[PDB]
Amino acid sequence: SEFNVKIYKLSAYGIKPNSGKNTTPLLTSLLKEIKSKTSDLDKVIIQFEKGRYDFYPEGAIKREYYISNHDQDNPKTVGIGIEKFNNITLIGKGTDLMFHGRMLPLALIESSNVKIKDLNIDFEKPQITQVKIISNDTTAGNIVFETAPWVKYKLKDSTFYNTGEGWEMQPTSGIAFENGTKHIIFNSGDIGVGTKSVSEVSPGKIMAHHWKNKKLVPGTVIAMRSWQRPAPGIFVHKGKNISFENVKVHYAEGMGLLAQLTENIYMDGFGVCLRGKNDPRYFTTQADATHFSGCKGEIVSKNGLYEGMMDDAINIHGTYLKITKKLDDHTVIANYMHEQSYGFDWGNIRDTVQFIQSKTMELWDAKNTIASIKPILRNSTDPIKEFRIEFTKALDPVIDPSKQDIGIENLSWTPSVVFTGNTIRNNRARGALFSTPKPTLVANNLFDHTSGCAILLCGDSNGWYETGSCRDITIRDNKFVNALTSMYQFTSAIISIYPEIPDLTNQKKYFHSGIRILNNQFDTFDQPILYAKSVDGLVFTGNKIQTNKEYPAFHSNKKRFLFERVIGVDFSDNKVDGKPIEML
Repeated sequence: SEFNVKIYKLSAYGIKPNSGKNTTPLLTSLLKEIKSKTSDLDKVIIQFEKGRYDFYPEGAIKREYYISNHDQDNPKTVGIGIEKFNNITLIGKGTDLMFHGRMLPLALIESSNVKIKDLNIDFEKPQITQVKIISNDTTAGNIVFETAPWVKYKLKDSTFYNTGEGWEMQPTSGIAFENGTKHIIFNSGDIGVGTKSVSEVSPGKIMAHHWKNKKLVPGTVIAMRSWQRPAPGIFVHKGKNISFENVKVHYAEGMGLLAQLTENIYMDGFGVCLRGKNDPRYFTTQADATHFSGCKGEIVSKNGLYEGMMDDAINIHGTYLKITKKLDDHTVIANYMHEQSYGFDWGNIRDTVQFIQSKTMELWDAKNTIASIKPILRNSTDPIKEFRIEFTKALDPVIDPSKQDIGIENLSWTPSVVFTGNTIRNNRARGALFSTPKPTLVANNLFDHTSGCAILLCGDSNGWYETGSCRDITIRDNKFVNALTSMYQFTSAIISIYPEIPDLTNQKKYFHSGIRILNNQFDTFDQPILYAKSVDGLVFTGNKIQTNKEYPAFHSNKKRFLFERVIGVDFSDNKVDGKPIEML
């Protein structure tokens, strides 16, 4: 008021570091009061000190949230709820926010001009279980594994459970890592784990009686997990002008940062990573580091570190609805198709939409405009699965769900992207997924031993229902070091342009266009550099390919360049081991 900013040092308001008390009910009561006073014009700062603050489920808010690309288990146990609260900055000074149990650490809901700064999010007991191979008898298939120090397990009926505060989970798969390098072991990917038929040798030494894998040599560290992903580390819904400066998420039961329906996002020094060379842990998030579902405006993600995640560093995409019924020339019923992306809005009046022929992944050039959109809900308390959309223009009768499978992309909720000077390494699946028609720069990044392919441009309106016909994308001045040591969906080359197209031989229209790959360095042991399916306009120029033998060549695709349904190729000034490689 008489202050430009009101700054609350948290310690002046009964919230101290290293107290080991439950900070949840306190920060919750305090933010509720600061909000009930501060006007929308009013600028607020919440300030944490050097040290550790522990949050537990007790006294947390219970919100029903629908979160793109996550399990829809409700309610969510929310540690810090920033809801309908503007011009607010949470800052720390090497601050460690430590969570317990199954929680959503930080939720930013329907808030504008929120900045989060110099703060670190972690759980004490990750649902991921770290173990070390002690002995592997390849003949008998007996493996003895050592639980890491922080791990509290429980055997019942010869079954290995990992535990924390109010939770107990049996791991079903894992990722294996090289000792030391923390790389993912060559040709491993997702592997089965011996959590069935087990018995305790000695405390934290577990004998797996039926586990056969010649690759899990003594010393191998294994991140045992399930497929569960009920809550991200930071969830952002319907934000405008959101900032993250020097914020690290070290683990969460879900994605590091999941932002949806949010209009501008600025990230300098974001990390989903380990605490350095001394971190005993090999693993970070249970899913994607950073994920942006149906965002718009400008996304800047720069100078970040992403390591050891159970998925990609960044995935930027929309959701295709599937048309289930045409009511008239102007009105359709359209549906959310996937179990992990439903329950949140899809569009607003005046949004630009285009339609897609799901089976051949072909766009109709005829765009439209949403005139009306209302979710269809049989009971008050039902999640959004189904909309009734009205368009301003009338639909060509070729757009009838009873003739073929038809999808809708919202071209209005598409962000532009700057993804520069980041480091991605030692992570499961791909490095980076980009699915946006809007201009996209991917520059001066380091892809250091990603398990799968460095970059994936992929759309699909049949299985995952994730939009992404790309139209404008420069991948320049990057460094790709020994990518693709392991196979995962779509991992055909270091850079894979792989849309999911059920019927490619009958496709007439190219799905992706305007892709530029210039002045990159590829350090590789294998052959595949670029795979490209359904592209019109593909520039590959001034790139440098440097061979090494750090691992054996193995990929089924033995071609540096593999094109399927690709026109518009421009290919000059490229080299392999300093020798020119020309098309002509």
